[PDB]
Amino acid sequence: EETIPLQTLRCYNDYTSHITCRWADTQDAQRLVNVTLIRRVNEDLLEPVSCDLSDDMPWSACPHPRCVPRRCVIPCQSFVVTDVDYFSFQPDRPLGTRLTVTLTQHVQPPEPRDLQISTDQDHFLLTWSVALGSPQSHWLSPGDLEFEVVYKRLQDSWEDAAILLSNTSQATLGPEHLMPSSTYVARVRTRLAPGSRLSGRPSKWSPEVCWDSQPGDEAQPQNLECFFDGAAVLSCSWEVRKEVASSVSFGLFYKPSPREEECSPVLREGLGSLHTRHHCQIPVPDPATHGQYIVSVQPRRAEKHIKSSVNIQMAPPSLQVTKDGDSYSLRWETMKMRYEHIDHTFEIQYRKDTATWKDSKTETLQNAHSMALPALEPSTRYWARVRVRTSRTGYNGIWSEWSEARSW
Amino acid sequence: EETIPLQTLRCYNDYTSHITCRWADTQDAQRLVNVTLIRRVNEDLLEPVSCDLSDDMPWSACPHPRCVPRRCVIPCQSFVVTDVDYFSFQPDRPLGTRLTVTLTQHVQPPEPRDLQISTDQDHFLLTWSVALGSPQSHWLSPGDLEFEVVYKRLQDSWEDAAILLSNTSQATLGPEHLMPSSTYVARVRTRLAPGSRLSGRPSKWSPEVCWDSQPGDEAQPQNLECFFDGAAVLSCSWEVRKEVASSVSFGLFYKPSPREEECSPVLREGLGSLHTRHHCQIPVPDPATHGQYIVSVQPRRAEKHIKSSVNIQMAPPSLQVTKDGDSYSLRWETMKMRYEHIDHTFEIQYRKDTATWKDSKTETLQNAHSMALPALEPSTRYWARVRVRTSRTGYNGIWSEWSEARSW
Ligand SMILES: *C1O[C@H](CO)[C@@H](O[C@@H]2O[C@H](CO)[C@@H](O[C@@H]3O[C@H](CO)[C@@H](O)[C@H](O)[C@@H]3O)[C@H](O)[C@H]2NC(C)=O)[C@H](O)[C@H]1NC(C)=O
Ligand SMILES: *C1O[C@H](CO)[C@@H](O[C@@H]2O[C@H](CO)[C@@H](O[C@@H]3O[C@H](CO)[C@@H](O)[C@H](O)[C@@H]3O)[C@H](O)[C@H]2NC(C)=O)[C@H](O)[C@H]1NC(C)=O
Ligand SMILES: *C1O[C@H](CO[C@@H]2O[C@@H](C)[C@@H](O)[C@@H](O)[C@@H]2O)[C@@H](O[C@@H]2O[C@H](CO)[C@@H](O)[C@H](O)[C@H]2NC(C)=O)[C@H](O)[C@H]1NC(C)=O
Ligand SMILES: *C1O[C@H](CO[C@@H]2O[C@@H](C)[C@@H](O)[C@@H](O)[C@@H]2O)[C@@H](O[C@@H]2O[C@H](CO)[C@@H](O)[C@H](O)[C@H]2NC(C)=O)[C@H](O)[C@H]1NC(C)=O
Repeated sequence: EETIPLQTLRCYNDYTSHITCRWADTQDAQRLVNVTLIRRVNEDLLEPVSCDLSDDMPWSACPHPRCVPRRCVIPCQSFVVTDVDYFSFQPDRPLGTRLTVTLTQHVQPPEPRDLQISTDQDHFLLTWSVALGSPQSHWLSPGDLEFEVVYKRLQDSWEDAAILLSNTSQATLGPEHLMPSSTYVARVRTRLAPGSRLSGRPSKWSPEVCWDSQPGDEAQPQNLECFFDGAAVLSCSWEVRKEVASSVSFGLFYKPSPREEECSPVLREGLGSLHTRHHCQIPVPDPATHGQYIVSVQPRRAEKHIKSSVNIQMAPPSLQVTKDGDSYSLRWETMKMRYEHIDHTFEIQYRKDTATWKDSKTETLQNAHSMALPALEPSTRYWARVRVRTSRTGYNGIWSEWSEARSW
Repeated sequence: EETIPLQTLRCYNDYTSHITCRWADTQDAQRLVNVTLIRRVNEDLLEPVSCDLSDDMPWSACPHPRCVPRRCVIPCQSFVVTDVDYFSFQPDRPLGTRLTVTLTQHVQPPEPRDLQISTDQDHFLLTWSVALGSPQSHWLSPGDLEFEVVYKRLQDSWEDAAILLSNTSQATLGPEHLMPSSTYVARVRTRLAPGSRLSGRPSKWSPEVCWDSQPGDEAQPQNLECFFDGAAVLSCSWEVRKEVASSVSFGLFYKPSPREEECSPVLREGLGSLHTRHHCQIPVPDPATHGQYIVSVQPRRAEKHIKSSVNIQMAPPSLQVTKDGDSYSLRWETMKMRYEHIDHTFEIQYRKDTATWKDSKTETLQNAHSMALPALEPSTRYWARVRVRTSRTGYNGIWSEWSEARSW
């Protein structure tokens, strides 16, 4: 029985005139409350029990960290078969609190249920019911309640609390509330209408209902909330699809009509995965002179500069092998660039129909058109691969594709 | 450059008439937006680039999980030293959002700071400041702001939102707000007073400040919130110290004056360790007839029933050994219970000054007053231990304490 002294309390007696009780108390509770053991004589005869400190706890164990075991001895209660006496623990001082709850001034309406939303062309009718009672209990009538519905998206926190109310168990959520492609969530609480019984906290929020809003254009930026700070900065809370942002880079432009178009910083802050909001701090030195700033969010002119003379890649040359006296040479099909004087480095590769290109000889030289070699008894061995590169101060490019293995 | 296609885009050409570009797109973004590569001719000549799908990505790598590599070929742009052409990516459809912002109607006041609480006899002065600007910026004057302070205890959630307001940067929190021994927490937000500039969301809550409230009586029950449900039940939200509850068991009593005192269920719900709240559902069939219920929370009648004949423990008997002819016997000092006929079982124990009680012989018998034994050459050996128990239908008790070792 929870209470420690009760929990650990065993009273052993002998059919003579000696009944000992052993219980304990927690040393912590001691500095707040102290209790005295009490025996039930017959009824209003709550005769107290004398108890002296003890160190040992044999009859029962104490589940506390620091207990104050006690041993109590009580006199002849004249033992006889079927004799039961009750023990209680009386606190040193009267404890408790009271509260006169005048029903009317402490009413908490029941929570709504059967929350459902039926859409009707970019409009959502949120319906619900409330179990008032059974026999027409005139105490509380539906005309005594008020409803507070809160709604948001399956992303943001309820702290933004976009509330709405109704005197009927129905609300009309539309385009002027929800935004075009977001999945919303809403719940309802039952309040006490001004015409009422009296005060009382409103019910607890009902289960929330989820639904997708009006069809819209995804892959578009949303929530262009811009809030003017004091009198020097204007912060805007951007919002774009975490997939569009990986193909379309957007920027925040602003023009105070009656033009500048970017901010020094555009910090990205990841939202609920599916979305990534951005921020920018637009400076505003003349708030009085220019109190109109039409901000916009469109594709930022993001371009990659490619320098021709640095991103070169020549075409693979031809080879056609020549064999006079002792086969060795290799022809270089230089793609005659119109009288353009540029140095070229080549990479020729050896081989054999019995080996892979990973074990070839790569003689790399400049402005050459052939090389030397000492073959063997094979005359159907592969060994024709040539790469060209810009080995001039026309600084750089990339290895050209390979030529073709002229099986000789 | 962030955008994947831009990030992974290399365009290699040959000083002839063949420039190939290779970029990729993320398969995910594809079902939302599609982009087309574009080359910058000179200015407004944004000539598009044709691109066909590819499977290989050599020139650059794609940091995505599933990419859509593409290979694009573009014609003679007549290559010559110092020739740079820019590439961009154009989305299939115009994307963007606009917002005409009028500073006055979109003002978000700065957040308060230097939040501190000075106590003054069961009163706490909450002070704070607000950085408006530097040179007297008449746009926003302190007489344009309003303050909303919220407070609670270091336990409950802010949803209960016990709000308070002020037209000055100061609030007087007192006994009629806070409760007598709880550690509170409060924060402030800056709103726009009705006399204002215009609409705008208030600032973001400032850092919270924590402080302990007025001194009081701990080890007492608090928050006796009782709320009437519809018209049949009345729930009360109890609250007691998680230390007192282990020595003092409380109950919820109720009497509709102008008596019943307990509920069938008193469910315990652990709070912030230091406290343990309870609940009870008081039934109320006549709300109109009895709209007055004075509830109370005081020490409950928790008693442990101890049945004498079941919690027996006899007294340790004497032994005084007898040695005639051949030492063996042992005397039983039966504490003559006044002509009470009850059966007793005893436990005698052997020993020696050279051994411990864990290796003794325990002959257990009924209504005996001695036993037999064959000693040895020792005459100073310990062996006197006797327990008594109730071996009758006076059902139970506990082994009595031991007797005394009559060293014979
Ligand atoms: C239940 O009874 C116990 C005593 O059996 C109470 O504890 C006792 O509390 C007093 C005052 O709080 C302690 O005495 C003080 O001791 C200091 C020196 O340590 C001295 O400066 C003071 O003048 C005074 O003598 C007393 O020692 C302490 N006893 C024990 C055993 O700790 C306990 O407070 C009672 N419970 C309640 C709720 O009152
Ligand atoms: C960018 O272009 C690609 C195509 O190259 C677009 O994906 C294509 O989308 C259509 C319709 O969403 C897919 O066709 C449909 O296929 C199903 C069978 O799978 C059939 O029932 C339909 O009648 C229709 O033919 C098409 O297969 C798909 N192509 C690929 C390669 O997946 C993509 O949507 C475009 N991006 C945007 C934002 O529009
Ligand atoms: C129940 O609600 C309707 C409609 O809504 C609310 O009315 C105000 C309380 C306002 O603050 C908004 O929340 C809603 O518009 C109430 O009907 C309106 O009553 C006013 C006159 O007081 C009238 O000018 C409007 O045209 C009415 N609107 C409609 C749609 O008929 C109605 O009075 C509420 N019931 C009670 C008992 O207050
Ligand atoms: C600034 O606050 C003081 C005191 O508080 C608020 O007044 C109301 C707005 C009310 O809803 C409560 O929040 C506070 O009491 C305002 O002074 C009170 O003004 C009324 C008359 O309008 C007067 O009867 C009270 O006695 C005044 N209280 C005190 C303590 O002097 C004060 O007007 C507020 N300033 C502005 C510009 O509104």
